Amino acid sequence: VDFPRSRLRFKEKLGEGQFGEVHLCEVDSPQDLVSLDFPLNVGHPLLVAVKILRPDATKNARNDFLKEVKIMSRLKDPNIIRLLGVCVQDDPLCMITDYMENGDLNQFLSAHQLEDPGDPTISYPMLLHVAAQIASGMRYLATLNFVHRDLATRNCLVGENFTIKIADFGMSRNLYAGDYYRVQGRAVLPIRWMAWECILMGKFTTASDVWAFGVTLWEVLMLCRAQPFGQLTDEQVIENAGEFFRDQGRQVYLSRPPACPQGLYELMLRCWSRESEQRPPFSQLHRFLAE
Ligand SMILES: O=C(Cc1cccc(C#Cc2cccnc2)c1)Nc1cccc(C(F)(F)F)c1
Repeated sequence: VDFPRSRLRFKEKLGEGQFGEVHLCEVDSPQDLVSLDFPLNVGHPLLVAVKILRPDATKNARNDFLKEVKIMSRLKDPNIIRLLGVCVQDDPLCMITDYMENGDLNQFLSAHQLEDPGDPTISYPMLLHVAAQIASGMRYLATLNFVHRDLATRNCLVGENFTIKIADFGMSRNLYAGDYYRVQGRAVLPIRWMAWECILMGKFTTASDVWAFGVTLWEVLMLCRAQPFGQLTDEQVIENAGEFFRDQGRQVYLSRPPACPQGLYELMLRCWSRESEQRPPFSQLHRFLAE
């Protein structure tokens, strides 16, 4: 049974995508809608984000939208985006999720400086808290044997009090076009976040998600101040994968961020182990970061 679409009132656009755009909507007097799937605290109207399939969508776009509903219906964790409701029995097709009022994590961290017109700062423990939450969400996806394939701060959302949820906004956003390697007729690839075996073999696993987490953790500790391997070309990043394969000590790594102690950097390096099996599981990464 659908969420009652009439209870949504459009406020503004937040973003757009390959098979739907995301609108900020208001829900008046939401108390009668509360359920195991639809939580509420309560500025008395509830704000939600709604991804909507517009009227001129291609058949291919509609199919991808309906499959995204199915994929997201799997997701049941405090640090993963969740479907509060859907409207799919008639058009327009809608996915309803929590409004994450501080937007994507990359833009959020880019707007802060590490604790030494106001001046937004973030503390080192809070950075660790951000990182721990990402690891907790990934720990959950690992239990589902669900491979994310595009973990990065651009795909994470920030709510109140530095709460984090992992999401997936796809690979077509102009804002982050430089984070993907495009060859005509091939899958688009986030190569600067990809494990060497992914670059060479095009297959993604939980272990390559762990590598991408290492790069995401590096982003967080950089406060997103620069692109991974930013002074290298896409081609050099791809060649670096070859050097991991050959294992003659000529592969290169992301450097230690200014805000990152050597002990935490050693954890990053463990995420970038040549051998998939030597990379720490997310349960271990989460324990380290939280404790
Ligand atoms: O995350 C999405 C896309 C999507 C769908 C519906 C709503 C929103 C939003 C939003 C928003 C934006 C700003 C502020 N507040 C909220 C985003 N898909 C998806 C597909 C497969 C796997 C995953 C997973 F595993 F990463 F969680 C996620």
